[PDB]
Amino acid sequence: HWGYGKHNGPEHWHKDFPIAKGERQSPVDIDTHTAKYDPSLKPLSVSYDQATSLRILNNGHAFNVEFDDSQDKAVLKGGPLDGTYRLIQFHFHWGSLDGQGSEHTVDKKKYAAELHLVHWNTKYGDFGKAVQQPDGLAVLGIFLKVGSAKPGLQKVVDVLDSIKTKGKSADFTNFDPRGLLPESLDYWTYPGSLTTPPLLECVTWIVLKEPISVSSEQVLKFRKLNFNGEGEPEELMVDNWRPAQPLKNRQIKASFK
Ligand SMILES: [Zn+2]
Repeated sequence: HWGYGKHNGPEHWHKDFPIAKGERQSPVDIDTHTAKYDPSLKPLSVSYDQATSLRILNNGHAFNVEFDDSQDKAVLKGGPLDGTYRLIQFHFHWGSLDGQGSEHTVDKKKYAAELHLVHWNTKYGDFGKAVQQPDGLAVLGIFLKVGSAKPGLQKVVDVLDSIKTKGKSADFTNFDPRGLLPESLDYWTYPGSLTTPPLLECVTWIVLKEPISVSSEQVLKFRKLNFNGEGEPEELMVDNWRPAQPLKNRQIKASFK
């Protein structure tokens, strides 16, 4: 029922999800001037060598690559985090044009897309319990700009036709998510929310400073997807991003000087 349409869009979500107007909503604009370096931030640790992708699916607002999270096969640690966070899925938000698509912005600068690697705190036993907690989730956010191709993206791009419409999934094994990372893991962090309903405020955001480059051909394959189910009138899956939300009380910290 909720979506990115003129009618069911971000501006109207509060109607069914009144936390949309809460104090810790994501995304936010990252003002480099006010976001200060914190030398007590530790570096990111990502152990992804045993990462086990299972499937890719079109859920009608994006596509999710899903991972076996029954063990610490693919985990995020350090940075601002206490304890171990298991990767459950990743997905993207993107725009209709290159000049937009990101959810977070940097001094109002919008990127072409934003990749989210979603992890959940093993303190709580499973994802379902984790989302009910303020320290429940860590999402690694990675900006996309258009330019050079991303080799490690191509495995994903190359299946997208097989899941064009809402409802469709396909097997997707032996995908390595290290292949979606940039060279520097310098980051900004701040407490926030899910950017889609139910918009729970359960996320330590970790937004990487260095964008990854992707090819024109790569982003266009994204834009070929459909929100609609098979048979319906075609609405292309584009502009599946939420605009910057009020920062309110919160401080954004930088891992770098
Ligand atoms: Zn997301």
